[PDB]
Amino acid sequence: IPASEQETLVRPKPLLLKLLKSVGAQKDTYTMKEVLFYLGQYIMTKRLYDEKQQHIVYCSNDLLGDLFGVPSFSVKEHRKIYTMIYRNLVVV
Ligand SMILES: Cc1cc(Cl)ccc1[C@H]1c2c(C(C)C)n[nH]c2C(=O)N1c1cccc(Cl)c1F
Repeated sequence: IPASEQETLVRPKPLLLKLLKSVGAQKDTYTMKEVLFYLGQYIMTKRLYDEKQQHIVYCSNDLLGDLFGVPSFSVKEHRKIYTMIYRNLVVV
């Protein structure tokens, strides 16, 4: 992943906007740096991820699972994560 990806400007679709508003101030347009931070905070605050979970995020009974279309995923597959995120936003 190039560092430049973090500067991408994005407009979240409603379901992503719903999640983002649960952990941070509502903007219409974000950087990817912002979207990633807020998703990370959503995950951690809801303890969907911990050390000794084998790098797995568990999100089956959750808004995140709806967004991502998976019951769980590895925090190690960065490319796959970006893909799951982009299906819920529009680039600016
Ligand atoms: C920010 C974030 C968001 C989401 Cl959805 C998942 C993981 C993270 C985050 C993360 C965590 C906790 C915050 C859940 N633990 N390990 C990692 C990791 O590598 N992360 C990460 C950072 C930059 C780009 C990508 Cl692609 C990442 F997947």
